[PDB]
Amino acid sequence: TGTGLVYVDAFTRFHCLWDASHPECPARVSTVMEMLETEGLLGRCVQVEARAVTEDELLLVHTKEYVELMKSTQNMTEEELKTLAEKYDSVYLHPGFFSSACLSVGSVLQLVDKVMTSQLRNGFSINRPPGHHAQADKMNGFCMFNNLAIAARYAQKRHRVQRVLIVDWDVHHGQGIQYIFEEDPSVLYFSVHRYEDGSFWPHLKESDSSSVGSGAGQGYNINLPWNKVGMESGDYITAFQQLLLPVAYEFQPQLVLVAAGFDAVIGDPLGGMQVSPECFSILTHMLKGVAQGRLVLALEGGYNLQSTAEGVCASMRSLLGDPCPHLPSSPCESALKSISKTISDLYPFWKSLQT
Ligand SMILES: O=C(CCCCCCC(=O)Nc1ccc(I)cc1)NO
Ligand SMILES: [K+]
Ligand SMILES: [K+]
Ligand SMILES: [Zn+2]
Repeated sequence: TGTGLVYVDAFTRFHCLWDASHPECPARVSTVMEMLETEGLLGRCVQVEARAVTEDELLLVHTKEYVELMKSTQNMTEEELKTLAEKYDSVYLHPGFFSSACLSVGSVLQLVDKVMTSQLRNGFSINRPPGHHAQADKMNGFCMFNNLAIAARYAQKRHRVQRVLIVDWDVHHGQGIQYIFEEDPSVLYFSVHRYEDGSFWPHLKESDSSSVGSGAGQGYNINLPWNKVGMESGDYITAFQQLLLPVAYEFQPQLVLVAAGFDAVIGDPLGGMQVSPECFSILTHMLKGVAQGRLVLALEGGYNLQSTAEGVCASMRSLLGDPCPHLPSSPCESALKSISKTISDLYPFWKSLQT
């Protein structure tokens, strides 16, 4: 039918209590919604209710120990929240975090429901907190629960999906998603990210392309690390055309989930990349060719309010069926070196890569 959109004001109901300038702030999602409206895109979407994730849903990924400690966050004093946050890497807490995080997960599951039952063609959750760093028993990197990792397993259980592709074009490596599915050949994880031999957060050798998955998961984890700043649309277009999409068509997923971060867009104060927002119209378009176009995007990172709004808008135009834009740009030496090396590491597992 149409394109679903989930957003709730509860997504604005948590923020960093000890820094008023923390980049992961409520104005991220309200600026996206403002631009979607002024551009006429919001009204062309099917509005979809959010819902709170269930514990059984959360237990698809997270431990009962971690869920309960999380649920306890809504009744801790500030000091007890600040003290638990410091036990994690790059994470703040707030009395409303757990509630908004449950709705952040559920927003994705609502879209998976409507897309998997052909009620909608695709959808986009304008959610925070983000998720792709959250791990089975740990907060990490502004994330409490791993939205897409839960959605992937949820789709497999509730909708009898065999194979899920997760595409993570946020500028950071989604190491949480990697770890959850590291041994799992039914969930193919692809991440393109700033890396710089480990100097860029999260500073993990596991973010390099030599991490291809383990055991039965070998070949089903694909990292494309950038080792020079300033990458552009041509770097991402090349990556998608000759690496991800060949592997995707060969994998034949039944659902595609996008960790839709926009911190690689030019102007982001964190990602140090130069991607134009319209590039994501082209990347989104390519993904619509797989899995009968059953495609759900969920907001991850992106910290320039205007650049992230424009990146969401370009993605949305493609979800809605608008013509592909003209791009004023046209890969660098560092980017091609990265793509060759990732292809080399994944060569033995994918015929579509073999030339
Ligand atoms: O986008 C993301 C999550 C990004 C996590 C990055 C952690 C390091 C960092 O930049 N921390 C920071 C702390 C305070 C201020 I003020 C500005 C920045 N995942 O995709
Ligand atoms: K990524
Ligand atoms: K995997
Ligand atoms: Zn990010």
